[PDB]
Amino acid sequence: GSSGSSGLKDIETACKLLNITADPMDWSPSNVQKWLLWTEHQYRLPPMGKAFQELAGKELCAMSEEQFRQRSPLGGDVLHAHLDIWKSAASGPSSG
Repeated sequence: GSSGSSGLKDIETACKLLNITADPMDWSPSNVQKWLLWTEHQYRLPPMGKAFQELAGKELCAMSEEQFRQRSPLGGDVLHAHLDIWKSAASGPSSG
């Protein structure tokens, strides 16, 4: 039903206090900001919300590591990284 294959089990836990969707490509309207300030505080990253303020769930996932670094040098890789886990789980458990 709701739960699928191991891995995202930890993702949902991050969407509970954020009230967002496990799927990063669905982050809207400005859910991205939530997924940002979340890990941003767990990795001590700078304020990206302003750089991604225009970016959305789809975009973020549609972007590339380098891209995430083009807006956030101190982080970048961090975003595209902590995100992979989401997008990966959102892209179906086996096929998607």
